[PDB]
Amino acid sequence: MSDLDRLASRAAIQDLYSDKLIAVDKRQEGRLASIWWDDAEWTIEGIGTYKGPEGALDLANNVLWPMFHECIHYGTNLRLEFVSADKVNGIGDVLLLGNLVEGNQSILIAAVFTDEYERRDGVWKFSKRNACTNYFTPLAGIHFAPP
Amino acid sequence: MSDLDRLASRAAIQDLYSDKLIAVDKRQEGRLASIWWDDAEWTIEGIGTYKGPEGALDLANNVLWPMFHECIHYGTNLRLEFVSADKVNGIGDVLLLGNLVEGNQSILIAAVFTDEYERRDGVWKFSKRNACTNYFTPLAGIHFAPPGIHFAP
Amino acid sequence: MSDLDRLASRAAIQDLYSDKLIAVDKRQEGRLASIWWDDAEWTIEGIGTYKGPEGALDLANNVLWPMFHECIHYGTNLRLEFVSADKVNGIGDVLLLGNLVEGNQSILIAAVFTDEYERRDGVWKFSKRNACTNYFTPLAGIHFAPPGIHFA
Repeated sequence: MSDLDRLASRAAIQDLYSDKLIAVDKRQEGRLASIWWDDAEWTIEGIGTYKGPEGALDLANNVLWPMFHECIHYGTNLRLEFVSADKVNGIGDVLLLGNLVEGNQSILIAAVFTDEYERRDGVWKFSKRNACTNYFTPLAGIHFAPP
Repeated sequence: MSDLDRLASRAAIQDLYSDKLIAVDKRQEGRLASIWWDDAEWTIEGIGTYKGPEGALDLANNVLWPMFHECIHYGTNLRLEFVSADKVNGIGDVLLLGNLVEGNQSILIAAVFTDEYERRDGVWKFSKRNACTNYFTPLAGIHFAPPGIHFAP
Repeated sequence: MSDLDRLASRAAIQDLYSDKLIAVDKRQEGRLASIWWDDAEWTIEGIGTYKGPEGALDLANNVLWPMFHECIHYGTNLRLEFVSADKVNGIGDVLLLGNLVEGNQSILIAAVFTDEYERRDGVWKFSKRNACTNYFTPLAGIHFAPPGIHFA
């Protein structure tokens, strides 16, 4: 049936969603580069729009990674609508915990992802991502640290 | 196979579970209403029990939305038990961060969902939801705010 | 195709992933024991390496349950790669919030799971779990409490 394809597609898209978060947190360039079409546009509001795997690597190396000593994104609430068998609009929520290099300050971030995915010759990648930051909160007098 | 049917039903119920949260957080009346049967029953301990889509809109508009400037629900750990092909029990955990209108106070809530889902005519919806809150914590000198409220005094 | 098999495998492993957490949080020995193979190795760096459904209970009853009044694990970002059709590797992230008995202290934990899963005779369980904790921080003027404790 076409349901098996749609379930295989959901699984694939949940992996792209997770990979993006994992790649950034664990600093894995290859993982990060592999999730984007060449013409894909990743936008972080307040930062800019970056195009394809190279753009993704630019943003990571030049902004995201220098910005944080370390961080963790917790991805939830991934909700897909299949426009067709081969294109999906996604929404998702993330909770980001980390330490800003600047001020060496523990923050909590809450952000919304507005995504588009596309299958091309049997393969799903991101076609678009917009990231909007709703909460950006320096945690008063707590500092995240290992045990 | 009822193996595909099981997988396909898990997906729709997952979508039910997320939709509820999104509709509350993004204040989407049409998504909120679409997920309940007429006889479905939504209870929040300490808040009350509401019935059907209209009950859901009633709670949202008159209690939830007025209570917070905004909030966000992070739903995780959805675990399903298929009672029958058209009946499932679910448990789930939620982390809620928000700002209460009363005192413009930032809160963290940890809550458990105890859910029942019902399939009528190929369509899954909530038959029941109980929301039980384990943590309810106003935050210290902490206030959740957009990134630009930084570099203000 | 056996996509269905891989899809069914993904679903069962996802339940394994969430059961470990639900069992510990809700304090459910029947759930906690049922998710491990008898040769399963569950390691939490900084603690120890326990084996099978029984060492899993040993870790629970004598270490983590006495350690917390209550806790909640939020598990996310579970990513799987299939090594064979019967064994898979997993990674996952977890956000743990809880009250330590020691000091009655509200804490936040951030941790990573490196997991292996094994299918024996049509049944998936944990072949192994590694838990590495990256943040483990007491939260200062904050105490996690039921909403009624807020009143007077």
